[PDB]
Amino acid sequence: NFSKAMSVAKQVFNSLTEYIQGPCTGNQQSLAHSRLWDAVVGFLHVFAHMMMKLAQDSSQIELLKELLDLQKDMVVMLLSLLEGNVVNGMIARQMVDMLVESSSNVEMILK
Repeated sequence: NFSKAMSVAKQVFNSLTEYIQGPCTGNQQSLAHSRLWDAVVGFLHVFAHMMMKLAQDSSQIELLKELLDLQKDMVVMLLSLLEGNVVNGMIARQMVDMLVESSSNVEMILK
């Protein structure tokens, strides 16, 4: 079910991670001017509620472990967009808006 879907989702993030690693100015600017931010917000929203639900069931722990490493693949992609970051950078500022919009889900993630 979600096990095969999350496996594909990791590779989508890993490919996105690979494009910007070894800082490429063009690719970072292209991804900044893209619908990736809303795609992250939806994934963050899914990450928030599903972690709470999956933690209750002891037989569904294996799904949570696969879910957890998927979130690790996302944050690496976000940490790669900050390569070559400058003060008040466009890519940095656009990420701040994305965190603000999904601030409700992040609080549960930290919790």
